[PDB]
Amino acid sequence: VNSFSGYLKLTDNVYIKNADIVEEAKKVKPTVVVNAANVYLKHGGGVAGALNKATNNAMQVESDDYIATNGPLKVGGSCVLSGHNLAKHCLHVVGPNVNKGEDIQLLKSAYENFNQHEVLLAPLLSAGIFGADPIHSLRVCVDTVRTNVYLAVFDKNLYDKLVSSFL
Ligand SMILES: Fc1ccc2c(c1)[nH]c1ncnc(N3CCO[C@@H](c4nnn[nH]4)C3)c12
Repeated sequence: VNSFSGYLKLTDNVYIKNADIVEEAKKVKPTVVVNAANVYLKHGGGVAGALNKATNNAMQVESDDYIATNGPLKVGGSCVLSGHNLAKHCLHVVGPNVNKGEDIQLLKSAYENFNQHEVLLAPLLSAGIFGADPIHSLRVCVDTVRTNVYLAVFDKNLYDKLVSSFL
């Protein structure tokens, strides 16, 4: 038993809800919140900008120190950093950005990072300003992640289409 509330159960291990990940994170304090990161951990907009703003820019300060030491992530890769006031940990995961021409096949590799964590609150990778089809992203998530994933979908209209077209 865990503290996630109001989710619709899609499969044995995937759950979905219409929620603002920032507000869901502040209420659950999950062990892991996933950020839709870029390779530079520049958290300017989308989910990343919203998560970082919620931390009062502490996420960005920590991220800049990480990059200065380690260099950029790989597309499809991840790193674990602090969850600040939102979660124990933040798993920064880089899905391919279609608006940069990155291969969408890397979306499966991105979701594989979730399997290193027993339970996660997460957005749909490569959705939103990353330009991929959120329905494809949900399909890859379901077919790749084996651990327990609670997906937060900000847009109510999108969620309803996601739930309604799910196979
Ligand atoms: F201010 C915001 C902006 C975006 C989100 C937010 C608060 N909260 C969210 N909770 C879940 N999913 C989200 N998004 C929505 C747009 O499409 C995807 C994306 N994520 N990053 N770029 N695009 C996923 C958001």
